[PDB]
Amino acid sequence: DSKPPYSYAQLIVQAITMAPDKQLTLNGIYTHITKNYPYYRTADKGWQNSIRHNLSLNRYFIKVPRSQEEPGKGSFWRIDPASESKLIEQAFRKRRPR
Amino acid sequence: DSKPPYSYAQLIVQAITMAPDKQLTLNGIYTHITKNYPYYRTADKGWQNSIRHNLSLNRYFIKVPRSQEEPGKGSFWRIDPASESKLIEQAFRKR
DNA sequence: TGTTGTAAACAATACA
DNA sequence: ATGTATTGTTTACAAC
Ligand SMILES: [Mg+2]
Ligand SMILES: [Mg+2]
Repeated sequence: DSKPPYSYAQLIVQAITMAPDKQLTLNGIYTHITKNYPYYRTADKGWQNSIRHNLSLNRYFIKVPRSQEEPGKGSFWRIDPASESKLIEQAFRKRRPR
Repeated sequence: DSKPPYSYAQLIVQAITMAPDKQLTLNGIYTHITKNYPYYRTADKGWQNSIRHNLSLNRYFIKVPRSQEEPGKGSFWRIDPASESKLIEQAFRKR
């Protein structure tokens, strides 16, 4: 299993919208990607740093506080509705080999 | 009065190097910092979590198992031998 | 030029 | 109160 032809943001977007209510925890994001693209092993922290970096930089990823009744670590991440259609449209557009 | 121009790793190097056996317990590290740099008050625990985090993170600081000089307050912390000299020279390099 | 990949510095927060 | 792991923000620079 090799490195998929997608950017980290595209992968985040793939994972986020593939979730029941379209929102995930950082953890959830790592799980989705590692499950559907084994290349990214949960033991390599490299790409994970990359995921976090993309969540913060890219302005279209919004953080959602955990309900007070379910106090876990880290919040929920979801696509900004404003650009959801844009991001989702190209989330699966494979890119030319890097 | 004002936040010193040093990282937490630097303050720690400062504090340990300053102790006699050249080693300190977290508590000792805290007290050294707020005594020399009043800005850090034992009231704001923000920087204190930082100190504990920096101790665990940095492969620069080694944890020494404590015997019984205190059956109620953690281990001792001293600087990595191979890098001690480098750190000492950098401990006060304002950044 | 504008975008994406990596690495890392540096904290905040959760929690064992 | 001690100590460690995760989660998040932000820079700097390389690769595309
Ligand atoms: Mg964001
Ligand atoms: Mg350590």
